[PDB]
Amino acid sequence: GSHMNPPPPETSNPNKPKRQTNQLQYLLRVVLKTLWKHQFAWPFQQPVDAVKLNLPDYYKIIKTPMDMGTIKKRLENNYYWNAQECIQDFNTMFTNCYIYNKPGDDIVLMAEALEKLFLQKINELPTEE
Ligand SMILES: OCCn1cc(Br)cn1
Repeated sequence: GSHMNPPPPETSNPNKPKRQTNQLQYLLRVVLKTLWKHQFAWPFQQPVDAVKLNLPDYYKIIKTPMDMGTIKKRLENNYYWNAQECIQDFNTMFTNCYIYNKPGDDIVLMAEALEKLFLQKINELPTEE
């Protein structure tokens, strides 16, 4: 894409130790599956393209970007060592939205709907075997 967008977050690195856990399997098969297909998912399914959206200040304000497209790749490509890393990526994505946008903007209402579902699913994250 454009040189004026930053490179996306890392999704592949052979030097980083990887593991499959039952919790990470739940994050892919239950949590991401649930949020990905939601009516309000589409703004979150890829990195924010600040050029196409005409938001030249976006990456001046958001220095820790994350999106569900990146999380999906991280889960599908077994990038994580634990569930906490992935949960943190979801929380970063929601906080980016809340920091950049005004309360009650449509995108914030959309994030809030996804977050409510996320919270319900994380409350049922299974005990690690
Ligand atoms: O200011 C950073 C580069 N940039 C320009 C537009 Br439009 C979007 N990103």
